[PDB]
Amino acid sequence: LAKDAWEIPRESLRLEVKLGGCFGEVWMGTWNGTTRVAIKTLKPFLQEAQVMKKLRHEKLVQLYAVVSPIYIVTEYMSKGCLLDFLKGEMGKYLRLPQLVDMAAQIASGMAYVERMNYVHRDLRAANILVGENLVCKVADFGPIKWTAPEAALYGRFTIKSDVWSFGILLTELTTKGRVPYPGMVNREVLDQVERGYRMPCPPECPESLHDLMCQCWRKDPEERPTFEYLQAFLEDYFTSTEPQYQPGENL
Ligand SMILES: */C=C\C(=O)Nc1ccc2ncnc(Nc3ccccc3)c2c1
Repeated sequence: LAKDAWEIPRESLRLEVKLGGCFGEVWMGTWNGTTRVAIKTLKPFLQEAQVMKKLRHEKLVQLYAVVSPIYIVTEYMSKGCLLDFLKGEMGKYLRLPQLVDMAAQIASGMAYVERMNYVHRDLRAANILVGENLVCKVADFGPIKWTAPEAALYGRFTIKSDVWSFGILLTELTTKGRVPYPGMVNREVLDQVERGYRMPCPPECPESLHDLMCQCWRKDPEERPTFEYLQAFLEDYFTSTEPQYQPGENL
């Protein structure tokens, strides 16, 4: 087999609560008595896994250990997935300031991914974890509504198709987690997007933010901005772009 230094014995990990699981499971845990961990199990050819292993940033959930059945052990994110957090109870309270911040953190995790010349491929709220203090981190590196046309169609996945998903995740954030392209089914979305349709400005969301969404959704992957542009524009949002923002009923 020839394991690397990420490998531990199955006996080192103590599984406790179940937390969520179609293709496997997700548990809270304790690692050799001292350390709280999450544990992602798989249903019974890796690396692939060389991606979780080589990436290390503050806004990406940190791998701790892997096993061989196959287990993936990681830092524990206490608030679960962003999709659930947003449509749960602490969703009627989120306003644009908190939401753009959560958006700024994911852009930064993804800016790292970009400097490293990697691609995520399934960026969306279901794959962002939330911890204490509204910290967000990108997870689950390894459906078409989040996917850029050129990649749903021609397998052409790139950092720039990730940008596109980012823009879809922006509609998730600003709708408190609604499925995008509401009332449309996968085929209508593919057919309508190919023809130039784009989700309109979400209720109460500023135009300049919807405009960021539209940049993210350009037909030519190249004219989509970087995650580094995204990260910077989002962090500075309330001084440089909406200095006169005021809270409304929902945002
Ligand atoms: C959006 C669904 C989902 O994934 N929910 C979820 C709830 C609570 C969790 N706690 C801890 N970890 C995870 N997920 C996870 C995914 C990959 C690696 C580590 C943890 C979740 C997920």
